[PDB]
Amino acid sequence: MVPAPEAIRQALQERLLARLDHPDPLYRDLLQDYPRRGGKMLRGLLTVYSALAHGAPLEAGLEAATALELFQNWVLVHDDIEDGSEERRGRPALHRLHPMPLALNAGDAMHAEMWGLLAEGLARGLFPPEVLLEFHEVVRRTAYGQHLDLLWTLGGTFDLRPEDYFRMVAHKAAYYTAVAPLRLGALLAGKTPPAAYEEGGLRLGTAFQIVDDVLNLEGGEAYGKERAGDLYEGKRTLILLRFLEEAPPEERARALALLALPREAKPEAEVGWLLERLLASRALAWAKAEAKRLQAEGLALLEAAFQDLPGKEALDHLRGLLAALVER
Amino acid sequence: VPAPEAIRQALQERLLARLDHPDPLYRDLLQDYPRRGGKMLRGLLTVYSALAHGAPLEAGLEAATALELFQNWVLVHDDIEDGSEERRGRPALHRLHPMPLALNAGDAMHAEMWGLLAEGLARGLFPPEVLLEFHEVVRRTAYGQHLDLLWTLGGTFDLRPEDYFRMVAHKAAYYTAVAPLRLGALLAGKTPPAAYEEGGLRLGTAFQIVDDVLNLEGGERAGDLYEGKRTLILLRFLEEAPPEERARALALLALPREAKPEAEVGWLLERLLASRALAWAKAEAKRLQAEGLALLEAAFQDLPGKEALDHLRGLLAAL
Repeated sequence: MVPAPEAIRQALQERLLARLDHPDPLYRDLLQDYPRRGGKMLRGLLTVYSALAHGAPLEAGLEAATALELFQNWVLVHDDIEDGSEERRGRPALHRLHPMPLALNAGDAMHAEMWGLLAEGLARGLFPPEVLLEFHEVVRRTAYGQHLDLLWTLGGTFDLRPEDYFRMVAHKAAYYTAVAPLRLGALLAGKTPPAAYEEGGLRLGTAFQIVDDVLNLEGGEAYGKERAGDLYEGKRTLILLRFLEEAPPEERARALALLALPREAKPEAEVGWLLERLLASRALAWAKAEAKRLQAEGLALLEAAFQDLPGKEALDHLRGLLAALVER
Repeated sequence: VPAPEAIRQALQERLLARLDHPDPLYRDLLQDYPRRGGKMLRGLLTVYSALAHGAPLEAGLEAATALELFQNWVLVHDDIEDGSEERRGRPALHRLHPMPLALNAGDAMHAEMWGLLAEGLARGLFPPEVLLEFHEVVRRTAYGQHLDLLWTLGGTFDLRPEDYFRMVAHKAAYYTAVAPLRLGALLAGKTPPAAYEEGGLRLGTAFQIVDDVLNLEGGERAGDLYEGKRTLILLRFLEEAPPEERARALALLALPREAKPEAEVGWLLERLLASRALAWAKAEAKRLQAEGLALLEAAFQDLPGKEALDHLRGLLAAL
């Protein structure tokens, strides 16, 4: 049968760490630090079951998933430096445990290892050339999305149009999170992915991001950056956009004035005030409902295409994990 | 065989095209360092190496473009990492732009290097072995940079020659002198001999030592001193200097560039330019250069592209 999710998670973790092993203890420490913080590895699991559902070999699925999880990890090391995040999954960010230059460089080394794994998997016949082209698209789109995200925070004014936000998140997070796993599965099987994988996947991946943003404001276990990190960092989120659209004039102005200040200049009392307002706002409830609406739209767009997947047991798992993008 | 000028032109055009983008601001950010120009010596070495080995010119040009893309994103990140204020007369990318945007630009540039390689492989222009070599290029360079940053950022100066050699072999010698040779063979579907790494690392290292010797002798006066660069000369000096003189040098080196007297630096410069360490360093560079060339002779004499080999030998002799 198909492996259970925990067995896949354990395998991906072992493989990820093995790709980042190094004889220099400090260097190995740097490379493996973020992977060692653990996590559900949802993107990796989606990739493995997507591969199996399309009829591609388990080994090919595991290696492609290992590459995507390596991507997730180096992207977070650099994002934490770029975003000014202090924490990552319960521990200080890498550039707060070590000199920032060493963390920046470690991220580059990890990125190189992702491509090394891809070149090796291709040489062995597990990856068609198209898989490497897909990973190029993954890094290219993600980097451009991060560029748009950073530029928004640093601008003289703030574009609040939903369309601008959705374009950014589609590149920054939605594509690699939900579209790539689907496309990779088809590519590994020598199948041209249907256009619906990107259309439906972007909806699912955007819903995923909205949920991450909700979780960042709430007081649950901090799986990502520090709680309220989006407020300290001036990150655009759908919750913030909806709040600004509905808030009393005084509150809207106060939130926008806070947004214009760099992290260190944001008054602590004002960050606390905004966090309280957002958690109690109709905007938060609206964002949660919006994530579910987008999830539904994505499922609608993928249902017909999923009829063509031969690995039915794997497909059951894939549908379950796609649901987990929003329900967790 | 194309003239160096024609090759430099082609690489520059290909480099900018690989970094063009529909978003003008993003395009400008990615193309910035490339548009600052340069001799593109590593790219030239790669193209002539490809031709010397009998590889198709197009394969040599694309691989060299990838190596020059590597050089550019590495400089972007290096500048952030070491705090360099300027690059070729203008503010560094992370000075001109917010550092986060420059950091990300470097990642995007690195992504395009692999995109170029992946597309070349898909078209049948590159064998997978070429991508494995680029993986080695980034892997070694990053580890070398890790060592150099570790020492520099934390004020460590008591390093042995062995430490210097290990760091420079990884940080610079490999991608500068070894990769162009191995890539040439790989692009032609040939197995690179072990001499390419052994001889290439010696040449690439000799290259660095001579440059450091130049900054001290010829010509600001001795810029590597105000920066406290861990050169073989400075490390050898410290390895042998008497307690009092060693203490004085380290005291000066402990101070940031912006806070060290011209007189105190001039003092160190005087002792270095006339030290046995400087003489030893020069001899080491000459030894390594001669050994490196000798190791490569047999393989070179058997290469099919004689005209290209002429150019290759010439570039390696200069450096």
